[PDB]
Amino acid sequence: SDGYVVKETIGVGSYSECKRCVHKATNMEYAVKVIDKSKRDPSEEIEILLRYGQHPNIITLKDVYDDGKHVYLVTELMRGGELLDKILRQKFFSEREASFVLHTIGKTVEYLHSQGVVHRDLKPSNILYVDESGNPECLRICDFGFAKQLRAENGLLMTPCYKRQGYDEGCDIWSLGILLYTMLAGYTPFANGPSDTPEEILTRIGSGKFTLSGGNWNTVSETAKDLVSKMLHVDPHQRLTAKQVLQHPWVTQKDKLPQSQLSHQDLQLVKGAMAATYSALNSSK
Amino acid sequence: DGYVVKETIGVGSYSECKRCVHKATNMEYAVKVIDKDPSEEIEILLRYGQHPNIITLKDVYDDGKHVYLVTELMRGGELLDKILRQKFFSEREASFVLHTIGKTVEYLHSQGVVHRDLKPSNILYVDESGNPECLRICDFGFAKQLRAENGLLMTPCYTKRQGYDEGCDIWSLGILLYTMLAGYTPFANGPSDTPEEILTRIGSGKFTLSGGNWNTVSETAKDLVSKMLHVDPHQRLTAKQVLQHPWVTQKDKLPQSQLSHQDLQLVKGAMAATYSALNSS
Ligand SMILES: [Cl-]
Ligand code: NA
Ligand code: NA
Ligand code: NA
Repeated sequence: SDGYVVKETIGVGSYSECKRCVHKATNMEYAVKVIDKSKRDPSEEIEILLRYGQHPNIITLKDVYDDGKHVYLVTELMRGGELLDKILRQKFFSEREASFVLHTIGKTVEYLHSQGVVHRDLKPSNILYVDESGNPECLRICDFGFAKQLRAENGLLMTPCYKRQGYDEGCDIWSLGILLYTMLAGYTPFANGPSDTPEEILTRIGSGKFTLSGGNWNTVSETAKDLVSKMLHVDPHQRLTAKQVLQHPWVTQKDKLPQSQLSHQDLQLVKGAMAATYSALNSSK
Repeated sequence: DGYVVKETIGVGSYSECKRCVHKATNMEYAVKVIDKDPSEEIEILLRYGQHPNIITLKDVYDDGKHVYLVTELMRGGELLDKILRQKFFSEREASFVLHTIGKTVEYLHSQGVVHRDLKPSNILYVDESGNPECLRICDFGFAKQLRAENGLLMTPCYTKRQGYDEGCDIWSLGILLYTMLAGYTPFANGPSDTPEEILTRIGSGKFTLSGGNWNTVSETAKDLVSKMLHVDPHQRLTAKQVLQHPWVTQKDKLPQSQLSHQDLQLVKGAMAATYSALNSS
Protein backbone atom coordinates (compact mmCIF):
# COMPACT_ATOMS: atom_id res chain seq x y z
CA SER A 1 0.00 0.00 0.00
CA ASP A 2 2.71 2.46 1.02
CA GLY A 3 5.33 0.53 -0.96
CA TYR A 4 3.49 -0.64 -4.08
CA VAL A 5 1.64 1.16 -6.86
CA VAL A 6 -1.31 -0.85 -8.15
CA LYS A 7 -1.70 -1.24 -11.91
CA GLU A 8 -4.27 -3.16 -13.95
CA THR A 9 -6.33 -6.14 -12.82
CA ILE A 10 -5.22 -9.60 -13.94
CA GLY A 11 -8.10 -11.81 -12.77
CA VAL A 12 -10.93 -11.75 -10.25
CA GLY A 13 -12.76 -14.26 -8.06
CA SER A 14 -15.82 -14.10 -5.83
CA TYR A 15 -13.60 -13.48 -2.79
CA SER A 16 -10.52 -11.87 -4.28
CA GLU A 17 -9.05 -9.87 -7.14
CA CYS A 18 -5.56 -10.42 -8.49
CA LYS A 19 -3.84 -7.33 -9.89
CA ARG A 20 -0.45 -6.28 -11.22
CA CYS A 21 1.43 -3.89 -8.94
CA VAL A 22 4.87 -2.27 -8.99
CA HIS A 23 7.31 -2.20 -6.08
CA LYS A 24 8.14 1.47 -5.44
CA ALA A 25 11.57 1.10 -3.83
CA THR A 26 13.02 -1.24 -6.47
CA ASN A 27 10.54 -0.47 -9.27
CA MET A 28 9.95 -4.14 -10.08
CA GLU A 29 6.67 -5.72 -11.21
CA TYR A 30 4.76 -8.05 -8.89
CA ALA A 31 1.29 -9.57 -8.51
CA VAL A 32 -0.97 -8.87 -5.56
CA LYS A 33 -3.91 -11.05 -4.57
CA VAL A 34 -6.39 -8.77 -2.80
CA ILE A 35 -8.60 -10.83 -0.50
CA ASP A 36 -11.59 -9.51 1.46
CA LYS A 37 -10.97 -10.75 5.00
CA SER A 38 -14.66 -10.09 5.72
CA LYS A 39 -15.58 -12.93 3.35
CA ARG A 40 -12.72 -15.39 3.64
CA ASP A 41 -9.91 -16.42 5.97
CA PRO A 42 -6.84 -17.09 3.73
CA SER A 43 -5.15 -18.29 6.85
CA GLU A 44 -4.39 -21.80 5.60
CA GLU A 45 -3.42 -20.46 2.17
CA ILE A 46 -0.89 -18.09 3.72
CA GLU A 47 0.60 -20.76 5.98
CA ILE A 48 0.99 -23.19 3.08
CA LEU A 49 2.66 -20.57 0.88
CA LEU A 50 5.07 -19.51 3.61
CA ARG A 51 5.96 -23.12 4.34
CA TYR A 52 6.20 -24.67 0.88
CA GLY A 53 6.45 -21.56 -1.26
CA GLN A 54 10.20 -22.11 -1.57
CA HIS A 55 9.59 -25.02 -3.91
CA PRO A 56 10.78 -23.91 -7.39
CA ASN A 57 7.39 -24.70 -9.00
CA ILE A 58 5.09 -23.27 -6.35
CA ILE A 59 4.31 -19.56 -6.63
CA THR A 60 6.55 -17.59 -4.21
CA LEU A 61 5.08 -15.42 -1.46
CA LYS A 62 7.09 -12.20 -1.23
CA ASP A 63 5.03 -10.02 1.12
CA VAL A 64 1.83 -10.12 3.17
CA TYR A 65 -0.27 -7.15 4.28
CA ASP A 66 -3.39 -6.93 6.41
CA ASP A 67 -4.65 -3.37 6.85
CA GLY A 68 -7.58 -4.92 8.72
CA LYS A 69 -10.36 -5.01 6.13
CA HIS A 70 -8.39 -6.67 3.34
CA VAL A 71 -5.45 -9.07 3.10
CA TYR A 72 -2.82 -8.57 0.41
CA LEU A 73 -0.72 -11.44 -0.94
CA VAL A 74 2.30 -10.14 -2.83
CA THR A 75 3.87 -12.81 -5.04
CA GLU A 76 6.03 -13.15 -8.13
CA LEU A 77 4.39 -11.77 -11.27
CA MET A 78 3.63 -14.52 -13.79
CA ARG A 79 4.71 -12.81 -17.03
CA GLY A 80 4.43 -15.99 -19.11
CA GLY A 81 0.65 -16.23 -18.77
CA GLU A 82 -1.25 -19.51 -18.49
CA LEU A 83 0.01 -22.95 -19.47
CA LEU A 84 -2.52 -23.62 -22.24
CA ASP A 85 -2.00 -20.27 -23.98
CA LYS A 86 1.62 -21.28 -24.36
CA ILE A 87 1.50 -24.92 -25.38
CA LEU A 88 -1.44 -24.51 -27.76
CA ARG A 89 0.10 -21.54 -29.52
CA GLN A 90 3.66 -20.18 -29.68
CA LYS A 91 5.55 -23.21 -28.37
CA PHE A 92 6.66 -26.34 -30.23
CA PHE A 93 4.79 -29.14 -28.55
CA SER A 94 5.05 -32.92 -28.85
CA GLU A 95 4.70 -35.80 -26.38
CA ARG A 96 8.27 -35.10 -25.25
CA GLU A 97 7.47 -31.54 -24.11
CA ALA A 98 4.18 -32.77 -22.60
CA SER A 99 5.99 -35.36 -20.47
CA PHE A 100 8.19 -32.57 -19.08
CA VAL A 101 5.13 -30.53 -18.14
CA LEU A 102 3.50 -33.48 -16.38
CA HIS A 103 6.80 -34.33 -14.68
CA THR A 104 7.37 -30.81 -13.41
CA ILE A 105 3.79 -30.51 -12.16
CA GLY A 106 3.39 -34.09 -10.98
CA LYS A 107 6.63 -33.82 -9.05
CA THR A 108 5.43 -30.69 -7.23
CA VAL A 109 2.13 -32.37 -6.33
CA GLU A 110 3.95 -35.45 -5.08
CA TYR A 111 5.96 -33.24 -2.76
CA LEU A 112 2.80 -31.49 -1.53
CA HIS A 113 0.90 -34.75 -0.92
CA SER A 114 3.86 -36.13 1.06
CA GLN A 115 3.62 -33.08 3.32
CA GLY A 116 -0.10 -33.67 3.88
CA VAL A 117 -1.24 -30.89 1.55
CA VAL A 118 -3.91 -31.29 -1.11
CA HIS A 119 -4.51 -28.49 -3.64
CA ARG A 120 -8.06 -29.44 -4.69
CA ASP A 121 -8.21 -26.84 -7.50
CA LEU A 122 -5.59 -27.99 -9.99
CA LYS A 123 -7.22 -26.54 -13.09
CA PRO A 124 -4.99 -25.49 -16.01
CA SER A 125 -5.74 -21.79 -15.38
CA ASN A 126 -3.99 -22.19 -12.01
CA ILE A 127 -0.78 -23.26 -13.73
CA LEU A 128 1.30 -20.40 -15.08
CA TYR A 129 4.73 -19.56 -16.47
CA VAL A 130 6.91 -17.08 -14.61
CA ASP A 131 8.37 -15.93 -17.94
CA GLU A 132 7.75 -16.04 -21.69
CA SER A 133 10.29 -18.79 -22.36
CA GLY A 134 7.92 -21.73 -21.99
CA ASN A 135 10.61 -23.67 -20.11
CA PRO A 136 9.38 -26.44 -17.76
CA GLU A 137 11.33 -25.04 -14.82
CA CYS A 138 9.31 -21.84 -15.26
CA LEU A 139 6.02 -23.55 -14.41
CA ARG A 140 4.30 -22.37 -11.23
CA ILE A 141 1.29 -23.70 -9.35
CA CYS A 142 -0.50 -20.51 -8.36
CA ASP A 143 -3.76 -20.66 -6.37
CA PHE A 144 -3.82 -22.32 -2.94
CA GLY A 145 -7.13 -20.88 -1.77
CA PHE A 146 -8.77 -24.31 -1.67
CA ALA A 147 -5.67 -26.18 -0.56
CA LYS A 148 -6.00 -28.13 2.70
CA GLN A 149 -3.29 -29.25 5.14
CA LEU A 150 -3.96 -32.65 6.77
CA ARG A 151 -4.40 -32.18 10.53
CA ALA A 152 -5.06 -34.15 13.70
CA GLU A 153 -8.03 -33.42 15.96
CA ASN A 154 -5.85 -31.16 18.12
CA GLY A 155 -4.58 -29.12 15.16
CA LEU A 156 -1.30 -31.00 14.73
CA LEU A 157 -0.02 -30.98 11.17
CA MET A 158 0.37 -34.49 9.80
CA THR A 159 1.86 -36.27 6.82
CA PRO A 160 0.41 -39.31 5.02
CA CYS A 161 3.66 -40.58 6.52
CA TYR A 162 2.49 -40.77 10.12
CA LYS A 163 -9.99 -41.78 3.20
CA ARG A 164 -10.80 -38.09 2.72
CA GLN A 165 -7.19 -37.24 1.79
CA GLY A 166 -6.96 -40.34 -0.40
CA TYR A 167 -10.11 -38.97 -1.97
CA ASP A 168 -8.67 -35.45 -2.10
CA GLU A 169 -5.33 -36.59 -3.51
CA GLY A 170 -7.26 -38.53 -6.15
CA CYS A 171 -8.92 -35.27 -7.15
CA ASP A 172 -5.52 -33.62 -7.69
CA ILE A 173 -4.51 -36.60 -9.84
CA TRP A 174 -7.79 -36.48 -11.79
CA SER A 175 -7.13 -32.81 -12.59
CA LEU A 176 -3.63 -33.74 -13.73
CA GLY A 177 -5.28 -36.43 -15.83
CA ILE A 178 -7.57 -34.11 -17.78
CA LEU A 179 -4.73 -31.66 -18.36
CA LEU A 180 -2.69 -34.58 -19.71
CA TYR A 181 -5.69 -35.67 -21.82
CA THR A 182 -5.94 -32.18 -23.30
CA MET A 183 -2.22 -31.80 -24.08
CA LEU A 184 -2.33 -35.12 -25.95
CA ALA A 185 -5.69 -34.84 -27.72
CA GLY A 186 -5.92 -31.11 -28.31
CA TYR A 187 -9.40 -31.17 -26.76
CA THR A 188 -10.90 -31.77 -23.31
CA PRO A 189 -12.25 -35.23 -22.39
CA PHE A 190 -15.71 -34.27 -21.06
CA ALA A 191 -16.71 -31.06 -22.88
CA ASN A 192 -16.81 -29.92 -26.54
CA GLY A 193 -16.75 -26.15 -26.01
CA PRO A 194 -17.58 -23.34 -23.56
CA SER A 195 -21.28 -23.88 -24.19
CA ASP A 196 -21.50 -27.39 -22.76
CA THR A 197 -24.05 -27.56 -19.95
CA PRO A 198 -23.38 -29.03 -16.52
CA GLU A 199 -25.84 -31.72 -17.64
CA GLU A 200 -23.81 -32.89 -20.63
CA ILE A 201 -20.54 -32.72 -18.73
CA LEU A 202 -21.56 -34.46 -15.49
CA THR A 203 -23.25 -37.27 -17.43
CA ARG A 204 -19.98 -37.94 -19.27
CA ILE A 205 -17.92 -37.67 -16.10
CA GLY A 206 -20.40 -39.93 -14.28
CA SER A 207 -20.24 -42.61 -16.99
CA GLY A 208 -16.49 -42.81 -16.38
CA LYS A 209 -15.94 -42.99 -20.12
CA PHE A 210 -13.84 -40.93 -22.51
CA THR A 211 -12.39 -41.28 -25.97
CA LEU A 212 -8.89 -42.75 -26.34
CA SER A 213 -9.18 -43.25 -30.07
CA GLY A 214 -9.82 -41.09 -33.15
CA GLY A 215 -8.18 -37.73 -33.82
CA ASN A 216 -4.71 -37.41 -32.26
CA TRP A 217 -5.19 -40.63 -30.35
CA ASN A 218 -4.63 -42.52 -33.60
CA THR A 219 -0.93 -41.49 -33.53
CA VAL A 220 -0.43 -40.85 -29.82
CA SER A 221 1.74 -43.42 -28.05
CA GLU A 222 0.14 -46.47 -26.45
CA THR A 223 1.88 -45.80 -23.12
CA ALA A 224 0.45 -42.28 -22.93
CA LYS A 225 -3.01 -43.76 -23.40
CA ASP A 226 -2.28 -46.27 -20.66
CA LEU A 227 -1.25 -43.47 -18.30
CA VAL A 228 -4.19 -41.16 -19.05
CA SER A 229 -6.68 -43.98 -18.54
CA LYS A 230 -5.22 -44.75 -15.09
CA MET A 231 -5.20 -41.08 -14.04
CA LEU A 232 -8.85 -40.67 -15.06
CA HIS A 233 -10.16 -43.96 -13.66
CA VAL A 234 -13.78 -43.55 -12.54
CA ASP A 235 -13.20 -44.91 -9.02
CA PRO A 236 -11.02 -42.24 -7.29
CA HIS A 237 -9.40 -44.82 -5.01
CA GLN A 238 -8.19 -46.74 -8.05
CA ARG A 239 -6.38 -43.87 -9.79
CA LEU A 240 -2.61 -43.68 -9.58
CA THR A 241 -0.85 -41.80 -6.83
CA ALA A 242 1.42 -38.95 -7.86
CA LYS A 243 4.42 -41.20 -7.15
CA GLN A 244 3.06 -43.91 -9.45
CA VAL A 245 2.53 -41.33 -12.18
CA LEU A 246 6.19 -40.26 -11.93
CA GLN A 247 7.17 -43.93 -12.19
CA HIS A 248 5.21 -44.47 -15.36
CA PRO A 249 7.32 -45.24 -18.49
CA TRP A 250 5.70 -42.29 -20.27
CA VAL A 251 7.38 -40.04 -17.72
CA THR A 252 10.65 -41.92 -17.13
CA GLN A 253 11.60 -43.01 -20.66
CA LYS A 254 11.37 -39.66 -22.43
CA ASP A 255 13.92 -40.59 -25.10
CA LYS A 256 11.36 -43.09 -26.41
CA LEU A 257 8.60 -40.48 -26.81
CA PRO A 258 7.50 -39.15 -30.21
CA GLN A 259 8.80 -35.68 -31.03
CA SER A 260 6.25 -34.57 -33.64
CA GLN A 261 3.99 -31.56 -33.01
CA LEU A 262 0.60 -32.35 -31.55
CA SER A 263 -2.57 -31.22 -33.30
CA HIS A 264 -4.86 -29.11 -31.14
CA GLN A 265 -8.25 -27.43 -31.49
CA ASP A 266 -8.86 -23.69 -31.36
CA LEU A 267 -7.46 -22.24 -28.14
CA GLN A 268 -10.66 -20.43 -27.16
CA LEU A 269 -12.68 -23.61 -27.60
CA VAL A 270 -10.33 -25.64 -25.40
CA LYS A 271 -10.10 -23.09 -22.59
CA GLY A 272 -13.85 -22.65 -22.82
CA ALA A 273 -14.54 -26.36 -22.55
CA MET A 274 -12.09 -26.52 -19.64
CA ALA A 275 -13.81 -23.71 -17.76
CA ALA A 276 -17.22 -25.28 -18.37
CA THR A 277 -15.89 -28.55 -17.00
CA TYR A 278 -14.73 -27.06 -13.72
CA SER A 279 -17.88 -24.98 -13.48
CA ALA A 280 -19.90 -28.18 -13.75
CA LEU A 281 -17.75 -29.76 -11.03
CA ASN A 282 -17.95 -26.82 -8.64
CA SER A 283 -21.75 -27.00 -9.08
CA SER A 284 -22.02 -30.55 -7.74
CA LYS A 285 -19.70 -29.57 -4.87
CA ASP B 1 9.05 -7.17 30.04
CA GLY B 2 5.54 -8.57 30.34
CA TYR B 3 6.99 -11.08 32.78
CA VAL B 4 8.55 -10.78 36.22
CA VAL B 5 11.46 -13.17 36.68
CA LYS B 6 11.58 -15.25 39.86
CA GLU B 7 14.06 -17.90 41.00
CA THR B 8 16.30 -20.04 38.81
CA ILE B 9 15.20 -23.62 38.12
CA GLY B 10 18.21 -25.06 36.30
CA VAL B 11 21.15 -24.45 33.98
CA GLY B 12 22.77 -25.62 30.75
CA SER B 13 26.07 -25.07 28.93
CA TYR B 14 24.17 -22.73 26.61
CA SER B 15 21.19 -21.69 28.70
CA GLU B 16 19.70 -21.04 32.13
CA CYS B 17 16.09 -21.82 33.00
CA LYS B 18 14.11 -19.80 35.53
CA ARG B 19 10.56 -19.47 36.82
CA CYS B 20 8.84 -16.24 35.80
CA VAL B 21 5.36 -14.79 36.27
CA HIS B 22 3.24 -13.25 33.51
CA LYS B 23 2.33 -9.73 34.68
CA ALA B 24 -0.89 -9.19 32.73
CA THR B 25 -2.52 -12.50 33.69
CA ASN B 26 -0.39 -13.27 36.76
CA MET B 27 0.26 -16.86 35.70
CA GLU B 28 3.47 -18.86 36.27
CA TYR B 29 5.70 -19.77 33.33
CA ALA B 30 9.24 -20.96 32.65
CA VAL B 31 11.80 -18.93 30.72
CA LYS B 32 14.90 -20.39 29.10
CA VAL B 33 17.66 -17.79 28.77
CA ILE B 34 19.99 -18.61 25.87
CA ASP B 35 23.31 -16.91 25.15
CA LYS B 36 23.10 -16.02 21.46
CA ASP B 37 21.56 -20.09 17.25
CA PRO B 38 18.34 -21.43 18.80
CA SER B 39 16.98 -21.00 15.25
CA GLU B 40 16.23 -24.65 14.50
CA GLU B 41 15.04 -25.19 18.06
CA ILE B 42 12.56 -22.32 17.80
CA GLU B 43 11.19 -23.46 14.44
CA ILE B 44 10.69 -27.01 15.69
CA LEU B 45 8.90 -25.83 18.85
CA LEU B 46 6.63 -23.50 16.92
CA ARG B 47 5.78 -26.22 14.43
CA TYR B 48 5.39 -29.31 16.61
CA GLY B 49 5.03 -27.71 20.03
CA GLN B 50 1.28 -28.27 19.86
CA HIS B 51 1.82 -31.97 20.46
CA PRO B 52 0.45 -32.73 23.96
CA ASN B 53 3.75 -34.29 25.08
CA ILE B 54 6.17 -31.77 23.63
CA ILE B 55 6.90 -28.71 25.76
CA THR B 56 4.75 -25.76 24.55
CA LEU B 57 6.34 -22.53 23.35
CA LYS B 58 4.33 -19.60 24.69
CA ASP B 59 6.47 -16.57 23.86
CA VAL B 60 9.77 -15.67 22.19
CA TYR B 61 11.91 -12.58 22.80
CA ASP B 62 15.27 -11.49 21.35
CA ASP B 63 16.69 -8.26 22.78
CA GLY B 64 19.89 -9.06 20.89
CA LYS B 65 22.35 -10.56 23.36
CA HIS B 66 20.04 -13.17 24.88
CA VAL B 67 17.00 -15.04 23.57
CA TYR B 68 14.00 -15.60 25.84
CA LEU B 69 11.95 -18.76 25.36
CA VAL B 70 8.82 -18.68 27.51
CA THR B 71 7.27 -22.13 27.92
CA GLU B 72 5.00 -24.06 30.28
CA LEU B 73 6.49 -24.55 33.75
CA MET B 74 7.27 -28.20 34.47
CA ARG B 75 6.05 -28.47 38.07
CA GLY B 76 6.37 -32.26 38.21
CA GLY B 77 10.17 -32.25 37.93
CA GLU B 78 12.18 -34.88 36.06
CA LEU B 79 11.01 -38.32 34.98
CA LEU B 80 13.43 -40.36 37.12
CA ASP B 81 12.76 -38.43 40.33
CA LYS B 82 9.17 -39.52 39.97
CA ILE B 83 9.38 -43.14 38.89
CA LEU B 84 12.22 -44.03 41.26
CA ARG B 85 10.75 -42.39 44.35
CA GLN B 86 7.32 -40.87 44.72
CA LYS B 87 5.28 -43.17 42.47
CA PHE B 88 4.13 -46.79 42.42
CA PHE B 89 5.98 -48.36 39.55
CA SER B 90 5.70 -51.72 37.83
CA GLU B 91 6.05 -52.90 34.22
CA ARG B 92 2.51 -51.62 33.60
CA GLU B 93 3.38 -48.02 34.50
CA ALA B 94 6.68 -48.38 32.60
CA SER B 95 4.90 -49.42 29.40
CA PHE B 96 2.75 -46.27 29.67
CA VAL B 97 5.86 -44.12 29.95
CA LEU B 98 7.49 -45.72 26.91
CA HIS B 99 4.23 -45.50 24.98
CA THR B 100 3.71 -41.82 25.74
CA ILE B 101 7.33 -40.98 24.88
CA GLY B 102 7.72 -43.41 21.99
CA LYS B 103 4.52 -42.11 20.47
CA THR B 104 5.82 -38.54 20.55
CA VAL B 105 9.11 -39.67 18.99
CA GLU B 106 7.32 -41.65 16.29
CA TYR B 107 5.37 -38.55 15.38
CA LEU B 108 8.56 -36.45 15.29
CA HIS B 109 10.45 -38.97 13.16
CA SER B 110 7.58 -39.10 10.67
CA GLN B 111 7.87 -35.33 10.31
CA GLY B 112 11.60 -35.57 9.59
CA VAL B 113 12.68 -34.42 13.05
CA VAL B 114 15.29 -36.15 15.18
CA HIS B 115 15.83 -35.06 18.80
CA ARG B 116 19.35 -36.48 19.30
CA ASP B 117 19.44 -35.70 23.06
CA LEU B 118 16.73 -37.92 24.56
CA LYS B 119 18.28 -38.26 28.00
CA PRO B 120 15.98 -38.82 31.00
CA SER B 121 16.76 -35.34 32.37
CA ASN B 122 15.08 -33.92 29.23
CA ILE B 123 11.81 -35.66 30.08
CA LEU B 124 9.70 -33.86 32.65
CA TYR B 125 6.24 -33.83 34.20
CA VAL B 126 4.10 -30.73 33.82
CA ASP B 127 2.56 -31.43 37.24
CA GLU B 128 3.09 -33.44 40.41
CA SER B 129 0.51 -36.10 39.51
CA GLY B 130 2.90 -38.49 37.77
CA ASN B 131 0.25 -39.16 35.12
CA PRO B 132 1.57 -40.33 31.70
CA GLU B 133 -0.31 -37.60 29.83
CA CYS B 134 1.68 -35.10 31.87
CA LEU B 135 5.00 -36.18 30.34
CA ARG B 136 6.81 -33.55 28.28
CA ILE B 137 9.87 -33.77 26.05
CA CYS B 138 11.70 -30.56 26.89
CA ASP B 139 15.01 -29.73 25.14
CA PHE B 140 15.44 -29.43 21.39
CA GLY B 141 18.86 -27.82 21.13
CA PHE B 142 20.32 -30.81 19.28
CA ALA B 143 17.16 -31.62 17.34
CA LYS B 144 17.51 -31.61 13.55
CA GLN B 145 14.84 -31.11 10.88
CA LEU B 146 15.29 -33.08 7.67
CA ARG B 147 15.72 -30.66 4.75
CA ALA B 148 16.44 -30.64 1.02
CA GLU B 149 19.37 -28.71 -0.46
CA ASN B 150 17.08 -25.74 -1.14
CA GLY B 151 15.74 -25.61 2.42
CA LEU B 152 12.54 -27.56 1.75
CA LEU B 153 11.27 -29.46 4.76
CA MET B 154 11.00 -33.16 4.03
CA THR B 155 9.60 -36.30 5.62
CA PRO B 156 11.41 -39.67 5.69
CA CYS B 157 8.69 -41.05 3.44
CA TYR B 158 9.18 -38.74 0.46
CA THR B 159 12.90 -39.28 1.05
CA LYS B 160 21.20 -43.39 5.98
CA ARG B 161 22.04 -40.45 8.24
CA GLN B 162 18.43 -40.12 9.45
CA GLY B 163 18.12 -43.89 9.78
CA TYR B 164 21.26 -43.56 11.85
CA ASP B 165 19.87 -40.55 13.72
CA GLU B 166 16.48 -42.17 14.35
CA GLY B 167 18.34 -45.22 15.65
CA CYS B 168 20.01 -42.95 18.21
CA ASP B 169 16.61 -41.72 19.45
CA ILE B 170 15.50 -45.35 19.79
CA TRP B 171 18.74 -46.29 21.56
CA SER B 172 18.11 -43.52 24.12
CA LEU B 173 14.58 -44.82 24.58
CA GLY B 174 16.15 -48.24 25.06
CA ILE B 175 18.42 -47.26 27.94
CA LEU B 176 15.59 -45.38 29.63
CA LEU B 177 13.53 -48.55 29.27
CA TYR B 178 16.43 -50.60 30.62
CA THR B 179 16.72 -48.35 33.67
CA MET B 180 12.99 -48.33 34.47
CA LEU B 181 13.04 -52.13 34.40
CA ALA B 182 16.34 -52.86 36.16
CA GLY B 183 16.57 -49.91 38.51
CA TYR B 184 20.09 -49.25 37.20
CA THR B 185 21.64 -48.06 33.92
CA PRO B 186 23.01 -50.64 31.43
CA PHE B 187 26.50 -49.20 30.79
CA ALA B 188 27.51 -47.38 33.99
CA ASN B 189 27.53 -48.21 37.71
CA GLY B 190 27.53 -44.70 39.15
CA PRO B 191 28.44 -41.05 38.46
CA SER B 192 32.13 -41.94 38.81
CA ASP B 193 32.34 -44.21 35.78
CA THR B 194 34.92 -42.98 33.26
CA PRO B 195 34.20 -42.40 29.50
CA GLU B 196 36.57 -45.29 28.78
CA GLU B 197 34.70 -47.77 30.97
CA ILE B 198 31.37 -46.65 29.60
CA LEU B 199 32.20 -46.49 25.87
CA THR B 200 33.90 -49.91 25.99
CA ARG B 201 30.71 -51.40 27.41
CA ILE B 202 28.53 -49.56 24.91
CA GLY B 203 30.90 -50.59 22.10
CA SER B 204 30.74 -54.28 23.07
CA GLY B 205 26.97 -54.11 22.64
CA LYS B 206 26.57 -56.19 25.78
CA PHE B 207 24.60 -55.65 28.99
CA THR B 208 22.95 -57.75 31.74
CA LEU B 209 19.48 -59.21 31.06
CA SER B 210 19.70 -62.08 33.54
CA GLY B 211 20.09 -62.83 37.24
CA GLY B 212 18.99 -60.49 40.02
CA ASN B 213 15.87 -58.49 39.19
CA TRP B 214 15.96 -59.70 35.62
CA ASN B 215 14.71 -63.08 36.84
CA THR B 216 11.29 -61.51 37.61
CA VAL B 217 11.04 -59.11 34.67
CA SER B 218 8.84 -60.35 31.80
CA GLU B 219 10.45 -62.12 28.85
CA THR B 220 8.77 -59.82 26.35
CA ALA B 221 10.28 -56.77 28.05
CA LYS B 222 13.69 -58.38 27.74
CA ASP B 223 12.98 -59.08 24.09
CA LEU B 224 12.08 -55.45 23.50
CA VAL B 225 15.04 -53.95 25.37
CA SER B 226 17.49 -56.16 23.51
CA LYS B 227 16.11 -55.02 20.15
CA MET B 228 16.18 -51.33 21.12
CA LEU B 229 19.81 -51.60 22.27
CA HIS B 230 21.08 -53.73 19.37
CA VAL B 231 24.74 -52.91 18.68
CA ASP B 232 24.22 -52.23 14.96
CA PRO B 233 22.14 -48.99 14.84
CA HIS B 234 20.54 -49.98 11.52
CA GLN B 235 19.21 -53.15 13.15
CA ARG B 236 17.40 -51.54 16.08
CA LEU B 237 13.64 -51.16 15.92
CA THR B 238 11.92 -48.12 14.48
CA ALA B 239 9.75 -46.12 16.85
CA LYS B 240 6.74 -47.59 15.04
CA GLN B 241 8.00 -51.13 15.66
CA VAL B 242 8.47 -50.35 19.32
CA LEU B 243 4.85 -49.21 19.62
CA GLN B 244 3.83 -52.45 17.91
CA HIS B 245 5.67 -54.63 20.39
CA PRO B 246 3.49 -56.85 22.65
CA TRP B 247 5.12 -55.26 25.70
CA VAL B 248 3.52 -51.97 24.67
CA THR B 249 0.26 -53.21 23.13
CA GLN B 250 -0.82 -55.92 25.59
CA LYS B 251 -0.58 -53.96 28.85
CA ASP B 252 -3.22 -56.06 30.60
CA LYS B 253 -0.75 -58.95 30.49
CA LEU B 254 2.07 -56.94 32.14
CA PRO B 255 3.11 -57.64 35.76
CA GLN B 256 1.87 -55.07 38.28
CA SER B 257 4.37 -55.53 41.12
CA GLN B 258 6.71 -52.72 42.15
CA LEU B 259 10.13 -52.76 40.38
CA SER B 260 13.39 -52.87 42.35
CA HIS B 261 15.61 -49.84 41.91
CA GLN B 262 18.93 -48.48 43.19
CA ASP B 263 19.52 -45.18 44.99
CA LEU B 264 18.12 -42.30 42.96
CA GLN B 265 21.27 -40.18 42.94
CA LEU B 266 23.37 -43.17 41.84
CA VAL B 267 21.09 -43.83 38.89
CA LYS B 268 20.83 -40.22 37.71
CA GLY B 269 24.57 -39.93 38.17
CA ALA B 270 25.33 -42.99 36.06
CA MET B 271 22.86 -41.67 33.47
CA ALA B 272 24.56 -38.29 33.29
CA ALA B 273 28.01 -39.94 33.05
CA THR B 274 26.69 -42.09 30.20
CA TYR B 275 25.58 -39.13 28.11
CA SER B 276 28.69 -37.23 29.02
CA ALA B 277 30.74 -40.11 27.60
CA LEU B 278 28.59 -40.09 24.46
CA ASN B 279 28.85 -36.34 23.88
CA SER B 280 32.64 -36.72 24.22
CA SER B 281 32.90 -39.20 21.34
CL1 LIG C 1 -2.05 -29.83 -28.27
NA1 NA D 1 8.91 -20.67 -5.63
NA1 NA E 1 -13.54 -31.77 -20.07
NA1 NA F 1 2.47 -29.07 23.93
